[PDB]
Amino acid sequence: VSPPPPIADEPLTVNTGIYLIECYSLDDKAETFKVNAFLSLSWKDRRLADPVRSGVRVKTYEPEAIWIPEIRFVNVENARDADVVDISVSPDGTVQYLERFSARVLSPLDFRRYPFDSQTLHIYLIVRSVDTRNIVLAVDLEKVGKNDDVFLTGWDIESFTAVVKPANFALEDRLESKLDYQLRISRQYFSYIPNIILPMLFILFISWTAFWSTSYEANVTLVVSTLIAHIFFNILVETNLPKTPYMTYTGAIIFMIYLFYFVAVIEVTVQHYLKVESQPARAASITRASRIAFPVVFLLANIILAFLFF
Amino acid sequence: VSPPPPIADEPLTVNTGIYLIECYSLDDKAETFKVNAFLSLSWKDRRLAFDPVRSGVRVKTYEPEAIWIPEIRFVNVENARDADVVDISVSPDGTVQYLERFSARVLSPLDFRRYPFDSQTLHIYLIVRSVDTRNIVLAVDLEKVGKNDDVFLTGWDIESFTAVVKPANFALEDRLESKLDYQLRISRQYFSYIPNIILPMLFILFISWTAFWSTSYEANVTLVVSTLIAHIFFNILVETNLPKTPYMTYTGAIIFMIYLFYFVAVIEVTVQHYLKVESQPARAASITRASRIAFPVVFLLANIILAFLFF
Amino acid sequence: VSPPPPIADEPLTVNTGIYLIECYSLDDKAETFKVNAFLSLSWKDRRLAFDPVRSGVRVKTYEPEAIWIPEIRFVNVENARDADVVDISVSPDGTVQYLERFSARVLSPLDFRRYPFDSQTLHIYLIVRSVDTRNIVLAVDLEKVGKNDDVFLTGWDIESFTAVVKPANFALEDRLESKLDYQLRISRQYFSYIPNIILPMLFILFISWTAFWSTSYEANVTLVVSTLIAHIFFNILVETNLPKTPYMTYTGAIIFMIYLFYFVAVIEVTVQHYLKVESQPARAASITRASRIAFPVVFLLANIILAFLFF
Amino acid sequence: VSPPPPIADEPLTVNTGIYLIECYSLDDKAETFKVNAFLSLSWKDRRLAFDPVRSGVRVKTYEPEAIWIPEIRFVNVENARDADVVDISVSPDGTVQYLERFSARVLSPLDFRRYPFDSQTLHIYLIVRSVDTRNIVLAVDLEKVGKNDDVFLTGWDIESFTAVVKPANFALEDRLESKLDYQLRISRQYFSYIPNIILPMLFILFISWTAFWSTSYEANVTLVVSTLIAHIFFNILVETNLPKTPYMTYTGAIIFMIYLFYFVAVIEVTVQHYLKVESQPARAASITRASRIAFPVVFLLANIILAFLFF
Amino acid sequence: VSPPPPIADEPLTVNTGIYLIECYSLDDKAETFKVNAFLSLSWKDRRLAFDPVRSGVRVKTYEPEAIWIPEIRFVNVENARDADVVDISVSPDGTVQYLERFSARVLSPLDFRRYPFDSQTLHIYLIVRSVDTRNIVLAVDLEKVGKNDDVFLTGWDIESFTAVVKPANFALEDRLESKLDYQLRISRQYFSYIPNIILPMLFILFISWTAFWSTSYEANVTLVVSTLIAHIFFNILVETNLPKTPYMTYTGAIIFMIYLFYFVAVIEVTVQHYLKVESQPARAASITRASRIAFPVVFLLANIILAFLFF
Ligand SMILES: [Cl-]
Ligand SMILES: [Cl-]
Ligand SMILES: [Cl-]
Ligand SMILES: [Cl-]
Ligand SMILES: [Cl-]
Ligand SMILES: [Cs+]
Ligand SMILES: [Cs+]
Ligand SMILES: [Cs+]
Ligand SMILES: [Cs+]
Ligand SMILES: [Cs+]
Ligand SMILES: [Cs+]
Ligand SMILES: [Cs+]
Ligand SMILES: [Cs+]
Ligand SMILES: [Cs+]
Ligand SMILES: [Cs+]
Ligand SMILES: [Cs+]
Ligand SMILES: [Cs+]
Ligand SMILES: [Cs+]
Ligand SMILES: [Cs+]
Ligand SMILES: [Cs+]
Ligand SMILES: [Cs+]
Ligand SMILES: [Cs+]
Ligand SMILES: [Cs+]
Ligand SMILES: [Cs+]
Ligand SMILES: [Cs+]
Ligand SMILES: [Cs+]
Ligand SMILES: [Cs+]
Ligand SMILES: [Cs+]
Ligand SMILES: [Cs+]
Ligand SMILES: [Cs+]
Ligand SMILES: [Cs+]
Ligand SMILES: [Cs+]
Repeated sequence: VSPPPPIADEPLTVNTGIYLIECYSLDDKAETFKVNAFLSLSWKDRRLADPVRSGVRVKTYEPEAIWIPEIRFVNVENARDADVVDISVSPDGTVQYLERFSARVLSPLDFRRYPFDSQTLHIYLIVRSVDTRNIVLAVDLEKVGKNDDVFLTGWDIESFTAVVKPANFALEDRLESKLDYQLRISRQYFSYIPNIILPMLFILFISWTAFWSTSYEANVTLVVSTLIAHIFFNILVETNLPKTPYMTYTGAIIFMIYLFYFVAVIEVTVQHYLKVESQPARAASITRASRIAFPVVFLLANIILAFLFF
Repeated sequence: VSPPPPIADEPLTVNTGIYLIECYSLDDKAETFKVNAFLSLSWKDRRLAFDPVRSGVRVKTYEPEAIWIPEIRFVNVENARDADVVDISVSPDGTVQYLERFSARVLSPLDFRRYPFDSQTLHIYLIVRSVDTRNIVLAVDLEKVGKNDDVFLTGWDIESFTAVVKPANFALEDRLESKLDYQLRISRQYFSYIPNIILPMLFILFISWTAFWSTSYEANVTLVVSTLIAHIFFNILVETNLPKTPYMTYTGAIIFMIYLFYFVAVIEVTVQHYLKVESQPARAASITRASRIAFPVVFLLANIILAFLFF
Repeated sequence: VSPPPPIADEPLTVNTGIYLIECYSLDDKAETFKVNAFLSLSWKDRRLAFDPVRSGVRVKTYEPEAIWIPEIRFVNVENARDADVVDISVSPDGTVQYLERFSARVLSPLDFRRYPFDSQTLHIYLIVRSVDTRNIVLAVDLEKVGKNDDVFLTGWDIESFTAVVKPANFALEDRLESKLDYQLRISRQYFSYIPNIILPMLFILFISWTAFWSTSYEANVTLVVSTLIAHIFFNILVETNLPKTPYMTYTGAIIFMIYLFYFVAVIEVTVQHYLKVESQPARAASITRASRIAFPVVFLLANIILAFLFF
Repeated sequence: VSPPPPIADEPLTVNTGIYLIECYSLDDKAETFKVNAFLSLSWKDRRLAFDPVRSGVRVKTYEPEAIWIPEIRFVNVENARDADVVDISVSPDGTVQYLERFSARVLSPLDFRRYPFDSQTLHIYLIVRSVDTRNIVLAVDLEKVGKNDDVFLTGWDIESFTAVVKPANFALEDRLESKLDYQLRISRQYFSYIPNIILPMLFILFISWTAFWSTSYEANVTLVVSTLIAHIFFNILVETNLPKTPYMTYTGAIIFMIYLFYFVAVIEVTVQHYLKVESQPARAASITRASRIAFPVVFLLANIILAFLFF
Repeated sequence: VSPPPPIADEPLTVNTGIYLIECYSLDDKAETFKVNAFLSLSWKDRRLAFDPVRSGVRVKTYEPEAIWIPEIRFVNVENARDADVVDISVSPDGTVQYLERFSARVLSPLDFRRYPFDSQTLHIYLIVRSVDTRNIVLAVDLEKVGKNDDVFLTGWDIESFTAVVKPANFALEDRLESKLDYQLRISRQYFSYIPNIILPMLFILFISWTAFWSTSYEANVTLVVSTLIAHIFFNILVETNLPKTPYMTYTGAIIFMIYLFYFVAVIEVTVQHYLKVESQPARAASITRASRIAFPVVFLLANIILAFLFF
């Protein structure tokens, strides 16, 4: 088989569509997601073109019987697992191809606002031109969509749209036609509140009870113990995320909280030192100031951080 | 090969059945389960009809390639099913009986609201897309729906395996699609959660309450802080066995509430020490004595409220 | 190809054998094990009879596609076996001798009641479904059932590999099925559990009992709470190596019971401090002295009771 | 099919090119990375030559099976590459232009000496074996070597993708082999190691040094021992992200050295308490005051020495 | 195709060779390693002989399907090898030279007795099953046994790759089997275990011994209990990198013994406090002073005894 010949000099237009059946396994660390979808293709092959004499409105072909464009995905781990569903030819020779495929897609994620982040996942469709003729891709919006039951655990699916204009470019001395299918998602931040955020705030506030205690030994226990629990939360959080060349919102708060523990240790030390030196009136002034300063600076620093990130 | 032609304008009815051989790997975090089953298909193909007398046979056995077979797929699968055709049998009137053994990884959402005292309805959705030649509709042959008695899903009790007899017929890309819903009802075996997570978590909490019979601030700080850290370990342990949910689970609610009890116990321990240092131990004693009753009482009532909201 | 025809009315007997080459990956949590073995099959197909004089050869070698081969499957597998045909030898009378080497991941439930001092009977179920033309039945050729001497299952001792000679013949989806049960008896190597989990867990418990020779409440709180936390770590460690069971395991029972000992030790430490503060140390001393004997004695008797209930 | 015959006695030159589409999964522990790329091949096959005029075609397309194609392999791969032929074009003189898209898991050793401030040269080795008919040699077509601008390797910066133009020709199993070295230069994005591991580890160390402004032995023991345990947690965390090396890494050196600082701080805390108990606090005060300067000073100088030895 | 016929009554000798290209993924817990290698085979097939002067061709290249090839398998593999035929060459006398490149996951038991100062002999067992026509025997062509210089197994030193030249010929299921043993000798790179596990574990133990220069019971309890917990973390860390063994490993022995030292140190700290409370500090002082010498001395001698028993 060979490509359909051009009537004039026009490129062959392959109309495309992707209909999402299943979305699963959005892996934050790997920056991948798995997809199960319908891929629809349409092009004119005049060699395949009478409905009156044939009495048949449509002809069904097997993939091997006809010429089919070599369509690939750019951002996949391995080539897609595809099963042809149907091939239908209209009297004028317009071919309608439908396959169901599954693929693991590589799509970078922006963790800057984590866990209050949104992402635009991409599925890039591509075709390489043949020596005989140039192949160009188009979007049939009537064949772009997603099943209502499509659920991505821990995310809300906003939209699935295609950028209608392909990116046509040369690659290894041939033309290449690339389409961008976009899946907009937003993270379900709910669970982060009772599981990570609030527990982390509770332990921090517990360290601040040391500002109402003169017992150095109890203070050391309060600040050091809670710091260790903060380290456990820091480790827990970093296990759910990849290493980023930037600060994430959570990372910033987690990092800042270390400074609060560090300054609380200095305060607890200074307080004890003065007490030992028979200067408790002064220690009392530092401790009383700390009772206001620590929560106030904590609130303002968080307002500043939320402002820089959102 | 082409589909059986319609005598009038009727849709072709494909009778289906699923017989479960194996159920394994119910992954809570992934919301998947693996299945090994028999898939049975039956439809009328008049072009295959024969006379028993003339042929000298009452049944005809074909190879899948020799005859037309409907393109049946599963909606909620990761990848297409691994299937091996077992038998194809044709009766004199052209009634085809197809049997395949398949294995598949199924995506089926789980409701964790009552975890670990939860029940689930797992779904296996069978689907067929119509052809230009004709419309294909699915039906359930109840005589061919079932499960082996030895089918066990580790950590779960299997209640029933039934099919919703009426298919969901709908248009998808200007073609009729016919969808059947096979339902596997399961209930979680909550037993092990009691000695492994629930009771240990209650023991450490009750141990933090011994601080209400102690005037030693340093010992109290050690009791409340140490047990809080152990509670954090249980919280982490629990969340590793579960996916992130946009709602509160029953266990999650109790785990979260217990933090409030630790937080208030720290305030009490602090207030008690502060008053002692201020030479007002009589007040401190009143707060501590009240706490001995208040903490277990509020804990019990809060748990009755939570169990009520969840069950 | 179609099945061999019956001389009279008898079912077709397919003689089977499994020879284990490798055993690996016994996964306790998954209740699976991987197997690499020879599967031997033998049946008479008179349509393959030949004259050694005419054909030159005394035994014919065939390709699987060239002749009729029974559709033999495993019941308790995750996916269909990975099989490679080693030989298909046909003798003059038409007796087929089929040999394949296969690898498969087998689902076989495990009884954890006596863990880590448990023994198991793993099963490999061979099955054949009957056809319309004729009924197929399985048999065991004991001469072709065995295992390589080098077969080792990491962390287990292999006792025996035998087959239940009588197949289980039954109806399934309006056809006959013939099922054979191959049994691999194994016993767990409990050795490593002693220095890694059991003894460390006993040492920390005995360390908490040193609080019965101390009047220091703050040190006692540190002794009992610290060791309890270490016990939680061991509890977590143990539960990671096991699936969730609707019953108590031997280890689980001991681990759970040890929490009660920590809980009562905290009460004792609290009661002792309370009396000391109330200026009644003579009483506190009587409780502490009694605890020095009571704790180890009750621990020993409770363990004798548990070992008795479990073994 | 057989190799193109030599006009004289020359070896057959196969021109190669690799164009990277995707780079992912650089696994430090495994010392592997996954690659998705275009592999281009070019050679002259006189037997396929044609006249453009009498043919009416300027180029001729063939299926891989129709013509002779060199058996090109990768040396440093886990399994053979997953390849799909994209195009095979033949020009009038019989110059074949082959293009495939492949994916492979590549084994490439990493030097962790300067971790996490390290750079690496990943290798993709292309190989061809000679035939008895003729010697097959590889060449680099620089015009066909490159990478997509969107190529991102999570946690790394990609510097360059170049090929060593001169192949390494050598004998292997009595046939000559022609090997090309494609090099991907990368540098680690060390950013995240600063707020996640480096700074937290420094904070806990500095917190242990507050024991030099405390006379309370019990508080000092708590400060030094608690922070040491947190340092152990960071040590464990770091070693989980790395393979076992027969050398010291930069991070490993700092982590190891910090243990010595904790060990000496414990000795100081012990010596201080011992003297205090012996009624010699003046002395203990001299040791403690010296320690306040000595510990940070020795820490700074030791780090300058280490950075010097490693960079 | 059928096997080459015997000139007299001789078995067919298949000469073998394995050339290692890649060694990776030595998994201690699984007792497996992955291999990528060349497998070379050579046998005489007279039915393929040709005249060198008449033919003009010195060697004839065949496709695997065109000629008879012996069914060579690996005994100790998880699944069948992934193999790609590289070349098939026939010399005038009919000597066949076969070459394939394969990849396989090999099961090979490991002896952990001296871990992490252990050495291993990994095995790759090559096997052939005889045919009815004739017996097939394996031989080693030492000229075709080897390994690439760049072959690196992360965390190990590769010593040698040799083959036991004499095959193990035996009957299995009424046919002869010919087995060859290819041995890869490796020694563990113990370096990293010193700064990561050994030294940190010794530091915490020595820190527990500072309690012998302290009269503070509460500080002593904190020193001994805290370091014991850190020792538990190292015990857990070590056991995660190892499978469960029915014997003691060298590291396991030291780790286990260190628990006894912690246990006795707790007894000493308890006895010391008890005597102090009983107003007998002169005695407590004698026990504490003795402990300062006894603990390090008994530790050193016990380690000399253990090293002696293990090495
Ligand atoms: Cl693709
Ligand atoms: Cl499917
Ligand atoms: Cl099977
Ligand atoms: Cl390759
Ligand atoms: Cl093999
Ligand atoms: Cs085609
Ligand atoms: Cs594929
Ligand atoms: Cs496919
Ligand atoms: Cs829809
Ligand atoms: Cs068909
Ligand atoms: Cs499949
Ligand atoms: Cs299949
Ligand atoms: Cs039924
Ligand atoms: Cs049943
Ligand atoms: Cs239609
Ligand atoms: Cs303490
Ligand atoms: Cs067959
Ligand atoms: Cs299979
Ligand atoms: Cs196979
Ligand atoms: Cs036997
Ligand atoms: Cs045997
Ligand atoms: Cs070819
Ligand atoms: Cs491949
Ligand atoms: Cs392929
Ligand atoms: Cs380039
Ligand atoms: Cs580019
Ligand atoms: Cs040669
Ligand atoms: Cs062959
Ligand atoms: Cs294979
Ligand atoms: Cs292969
Ligand atoms: Cs030789
Ligand atoms: Cs070599």
